[PDB]
Amino acid sequence: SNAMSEWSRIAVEFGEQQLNLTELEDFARELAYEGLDPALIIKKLKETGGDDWVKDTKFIIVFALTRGNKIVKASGKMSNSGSKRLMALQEKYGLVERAETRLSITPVRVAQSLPTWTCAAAAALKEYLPVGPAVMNLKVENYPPEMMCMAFGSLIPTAGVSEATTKTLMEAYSLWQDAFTKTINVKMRGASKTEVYNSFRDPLHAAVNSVFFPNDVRVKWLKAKGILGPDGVPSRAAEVAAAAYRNL
Amino acid sequence: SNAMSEWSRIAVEFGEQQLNLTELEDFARELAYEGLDPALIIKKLKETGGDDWVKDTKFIIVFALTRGNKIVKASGKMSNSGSKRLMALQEKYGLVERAETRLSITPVRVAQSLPTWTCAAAAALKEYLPVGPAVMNLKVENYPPEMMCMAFGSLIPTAGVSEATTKTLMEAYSLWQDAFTKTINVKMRGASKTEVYNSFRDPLHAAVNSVFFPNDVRVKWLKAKGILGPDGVPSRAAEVAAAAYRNL
Amino acid sequence: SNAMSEWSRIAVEFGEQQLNLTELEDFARELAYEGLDPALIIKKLKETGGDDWVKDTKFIIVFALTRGNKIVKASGKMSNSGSKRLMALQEKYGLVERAETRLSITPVRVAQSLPTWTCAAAAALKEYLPVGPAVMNLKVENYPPEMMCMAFGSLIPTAGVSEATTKTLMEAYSLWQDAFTKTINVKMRGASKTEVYNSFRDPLHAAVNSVFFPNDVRVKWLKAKGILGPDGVPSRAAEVAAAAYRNL
Amino acid sequence: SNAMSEWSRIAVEFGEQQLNLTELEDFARELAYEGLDPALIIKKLKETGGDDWVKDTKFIIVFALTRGNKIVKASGKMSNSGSKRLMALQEKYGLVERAETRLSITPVRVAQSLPTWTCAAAAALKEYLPVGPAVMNLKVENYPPEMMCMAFGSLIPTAGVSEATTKTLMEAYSLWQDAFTKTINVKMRGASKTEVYNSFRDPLHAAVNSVFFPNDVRVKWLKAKGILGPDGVPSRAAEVAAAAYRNL
Amino acid sequence: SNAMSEWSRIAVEFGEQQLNLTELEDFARELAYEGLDPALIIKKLKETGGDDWVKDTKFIIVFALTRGNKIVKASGKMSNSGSKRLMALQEKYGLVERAETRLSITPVRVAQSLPTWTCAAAAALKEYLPVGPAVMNLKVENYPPEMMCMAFGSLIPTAGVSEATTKTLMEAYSLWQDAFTKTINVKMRGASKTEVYNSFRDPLHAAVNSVFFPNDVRVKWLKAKGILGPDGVPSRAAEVAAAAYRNL
Amino acid sequence: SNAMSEWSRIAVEFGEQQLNLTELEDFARELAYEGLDPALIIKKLKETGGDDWVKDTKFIIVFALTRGNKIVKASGKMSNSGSKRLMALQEKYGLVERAETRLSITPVRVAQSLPTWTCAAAAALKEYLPVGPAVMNLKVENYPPEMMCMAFGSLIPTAGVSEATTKTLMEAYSLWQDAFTKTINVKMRGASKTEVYNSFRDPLHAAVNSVFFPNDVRVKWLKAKGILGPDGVPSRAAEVAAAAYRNL
Repeated sequence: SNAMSEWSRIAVEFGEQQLNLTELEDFARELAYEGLDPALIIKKLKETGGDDWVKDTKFIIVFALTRGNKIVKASGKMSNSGSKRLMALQEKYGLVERAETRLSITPVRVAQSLPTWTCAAAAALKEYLPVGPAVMNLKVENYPPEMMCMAFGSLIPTAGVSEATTKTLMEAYSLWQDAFTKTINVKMRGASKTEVYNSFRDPLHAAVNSVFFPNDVRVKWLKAKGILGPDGVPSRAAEVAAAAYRNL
Repeated sequence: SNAMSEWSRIAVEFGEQQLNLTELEDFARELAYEGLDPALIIKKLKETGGDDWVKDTKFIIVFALTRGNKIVKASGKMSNSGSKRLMALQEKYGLVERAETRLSITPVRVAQSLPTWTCAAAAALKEYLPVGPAVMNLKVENYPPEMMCMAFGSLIPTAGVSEATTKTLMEAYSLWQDAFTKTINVKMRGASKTEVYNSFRDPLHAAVNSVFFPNDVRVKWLKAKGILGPDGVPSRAAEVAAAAYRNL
Repeated sequence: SNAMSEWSRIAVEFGEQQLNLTELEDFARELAYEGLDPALIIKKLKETGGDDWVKDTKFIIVFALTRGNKIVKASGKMSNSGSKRLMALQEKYGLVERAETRLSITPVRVAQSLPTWTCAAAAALKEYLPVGPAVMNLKVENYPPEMMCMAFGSLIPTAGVSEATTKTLMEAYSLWQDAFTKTINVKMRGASKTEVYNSFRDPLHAAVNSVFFPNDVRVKWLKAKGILGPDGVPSRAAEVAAAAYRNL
Repeated sequence: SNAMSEWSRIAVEFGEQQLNLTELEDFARELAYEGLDPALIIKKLKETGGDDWVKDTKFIIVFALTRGNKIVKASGKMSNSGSKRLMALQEKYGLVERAETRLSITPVRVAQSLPTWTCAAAAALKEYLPVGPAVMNLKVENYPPEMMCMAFGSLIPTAGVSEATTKTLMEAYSLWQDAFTKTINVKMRGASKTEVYNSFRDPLHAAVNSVFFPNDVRVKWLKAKGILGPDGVPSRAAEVAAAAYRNL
Repeated sequence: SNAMSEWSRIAVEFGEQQLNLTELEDFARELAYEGLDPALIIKKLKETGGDDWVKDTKFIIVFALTRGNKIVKASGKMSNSGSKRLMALQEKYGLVERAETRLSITPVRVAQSLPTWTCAAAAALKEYLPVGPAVMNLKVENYPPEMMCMAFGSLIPTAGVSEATTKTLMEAYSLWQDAFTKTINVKMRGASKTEVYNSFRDPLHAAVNSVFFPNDVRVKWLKAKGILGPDGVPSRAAEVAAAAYRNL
Repeated sequence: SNAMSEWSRIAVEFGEQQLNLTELEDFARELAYEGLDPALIIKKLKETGGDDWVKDTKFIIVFALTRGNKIVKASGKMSNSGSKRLMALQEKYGLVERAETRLSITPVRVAQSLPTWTCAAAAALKEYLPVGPAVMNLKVENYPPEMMCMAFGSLIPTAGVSEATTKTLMEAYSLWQDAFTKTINVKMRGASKTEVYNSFRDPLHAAVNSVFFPNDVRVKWLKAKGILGPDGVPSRAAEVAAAAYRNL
């Protein structure tokens, strides 16, 4: 209430405004990290593939699960049948190895757009994953195999479970992400826990906060897989995994 | 009083002059670190924006709070709606990503020019901040959410509170600045506490010493938020935060 | 079961499909790491060499066992007789020093294509190996000399033995691979156990999972060499080696 | 006294000469490190400035005390009034940022040429110094504020005090120099105590050994400031500071 | 005995062949590391030098023993007489500083081609060696001076002594090689024991395995020097040296 | 005595020759490290300088003692009188900053050519030396000031004293050389004791082994300075210094 300049007064009165929380949360969601647009990816696949899109997509996802995004490098070190088919799919769908643009269709983006399929496939193919049971068995007992892939973050619910459940599932999953990031990213070779976490913090939060894949389907699927119990809280293995990550 | 040359005598007599403290403090304030001119920023926004400037500014501040200054990089990884609006605002206001000049309007400069609004918005949007409750909860209990942003330094008062209060508030805030600097600045990756502090010492002191945002408004606002008690000393959470930083 | 968009519904229904495990394992095998095609190598050798191919191949394998892949560098530091013959063989078979392509015939690829011969030859020539009994005797007692070469991975069976046996043999062999990788690869100079393992994980798993060299021949050969006992479990030396690697 | 060659004999007889100590000390003083010529600096200032030189010089010194030598960089981050005046002074006096030549007028050289004024001004402006009471209060209690600047070395006497007093004052001052060197010089980031000392050893000894600023004026000034007691030995704070540096 | 493809069968039958050990050891010797051809060196020296070759060779060997291979660099820092003669010898014999080719005559190659002379000369000139008694006296007592040079490896016998004796002599010698490698090779500056050993493993084994210098002459010479006792086992000093290397 | 080839026999018989020790020591001295030719330096100085050469040389030596070899860099930071005279001397004698050639006259080479004068001058000017009593007083008590310079090595005798005395004097001197090397050579910044020793081992041994400056003059001078006692063994201070270096 002391005398001030007209520019100071503007700053002061600006800050006396009430916050419009609905509007501020809209803005914050529009400006938040987004790693991919799953509806865009699926639309591109289906429109290009027609009646072959489902079978084609499954093959691309197995590649993403087991070899990642590096199409050319990987195709040089794989069976002839696998390489021929992967190269043909790349030409057919315009697959690329890096997400340069919203339009970029990478194998990992395809996997993340269909997360319930991808994570079931990961569990089924757990013996083929670069970071799978062998690695996780050294860290804890009974790491959920559905968590051993880049798509599991999209299946962690925010609605229909407690915030403690959400946090625990994120931590349990971080145990795999931490390991996968370190094995596959050479820039993380000497990084601290906090540094490797920050390399996947934004993509993980974006996957969890996404509205594309409905929370109720996530909860029901996690219950069916036993990752959540019938009461909607994490299984013992999930709690052990989460504890292991917090302790890391 | 021994014989000396005429040049030595000049140096000696120069040093026998009394100091004009009023004049010396004027000089020292004119020459001190200044990071931005808030009146200049607000004038530019209001003159360009007219009756849209307030709503536009709020959106720019949410961006600054949650994504920082990197307009192009961030716009590549966000919703279409957010990116379209941010790009349009950049063209409209001439927003830039680095403070090259007094005239450079960066998103962070906009936030710092309206600090009471920005810090209230930060608390409201604390779950969206890159360095927010999750990080600070690992360090101490109940870190004030209003301190979780680049603008809080401007709200630390020098008049109307004790110097011990000023120092405590600076230390409590440094706990967040230290963390934020380390997460966002890769050059600080292996830096000591003292090195990361020195990266923000001058901007912080300049914010605290600024005459643009009146001290009495700062005190009243900190009391309203509970960061200061009714007696004008820091809350327990502020003291705990400050202790944690001194101990770091 | 809540209302959702048509793109969300597609993702949801995609994930409600049953997995075709036979088809998914086919895909995963086609896309898995493959380091070489042994039938291709042998066909090239035999078609080029005719009735000289066997004797020629044995000489190339001794080179691979004792000097590795670096044809030019090694030929500069060896007897005249050895160098002359190696250079002539290189011209004759189109030998190269790096596996650039499926077609690239490297000395190590030749050795790996004939693994029972190569590993018997390694044991016979153990005093000539760069990483042989002297190195392994410092780590454990009685390291199997047949394991002291790049081809042993192809002789670890997956069928006809328990999975515990397979795992133990892989670990026992890793003790040599770990040492060999460190001595020969300068990029691994400061690498952790996990980092050097990951440098040979994919080639090792590919050798073990290969269908080219029949599992029943592997089991019978390991029994004949005493690496497996008559009951089909690993010898004591193999168990000690495996324990040493786990403990490393 | 054994037979030797005529060249050996010359070397031997050269070394049998008596030393002319007066002449040798003259040579050693002429060849010793010199960082600046204060009479030259003052002459340039006064001849250029005329009746404005005193007020102009005081402003340049406040800049040197608080911002150092980096005229352009600092002027980009300061008030408009400060920047305008500093730039005008640079043009007027030919100020430069690095001492390339005896003629180079840097802000720090100006401060060092008028050391009693500069150190009194430093104490008066101690709350504005980049390395001031906050930093020194963490190291010891009651660090003399007159020592918190680049000019204090010129005020350490060699005549009129004991050599133990001279040494103690140099050590007490080194405590600040050590800290200032580390904060401002990034090349010293990982340097040992001995390495950072050697970065200022020659300039410090040259300041102490300079004949420009008379020893008797130094002693009298240090007594007036309480840095020396009436008996001409260092105050308790000086002894504590010196002990802290020796212990560092 | 299960059905397999014709390419698999070829690999299987290839491995059922008996090994021809005589032939395999011939191949392994032809392909083994060879560092130099001593007969070639001696032939070149004698044919170029005629009746001056012996005296010339002795001078070249003293250079190799005391200064190594760096002819130009060393000649810049030595007496005029030494430099003039060394340069003339270089022109006369085509001496070079690096073994680029079988034909390259380096000073060290000359020394290694005449190893009994070289090692006797090393002992005689032990006070002139860069790595001599001063260095070795810090490691153990009574290090054999004949071992203090690059040629001693050629005098370690494989026939006429036990394999334990051969191994002990190699280890005793490695104590000097380890030290010499570290002092002269700057790339080994931070290398581990194993890394510096691997830098000389192949040259050392090649020297020991060479058939050029007869084993019976080696044994007799080592007995004459007391490095072997009359029973053909290593002296106490050799055992102490070997123990010191194993313990290093 | 077994049958061998004619080239082997030549190598064997070469090694059966008796050593001519007088001739071998001549060769080893001619080929040994030599850092400078003092007679050449003195001849150049005297022939150029005529009757001014003595006074000129003394000035150059004071420069070498206090500032080293860096003529241009040092002249930029010294009194006008000193710089003018040094530059004139450089032109007059063709002084250079690096010993590129036998002919190169560096200030340090001049000092080393007249070592008894230089070391007496060093003691006289000990308060002006970059590495003097202040540094050495931290290491031991009463370090001989005559040892605080680059020329002292030339005054360590090999004849007229015991070898234990020679060794002790070398070690005592190494304590200063070690310190001086570390302060002045930035490449030695993280070097081990052994690495910094090896940087001056050859120059030191060459100075001690030089025949230019007669041993009897050295002994007599060290006795006159008290570095040797009347019995020709090192003073207590020398023994303490030597012990300190061995312990370093």
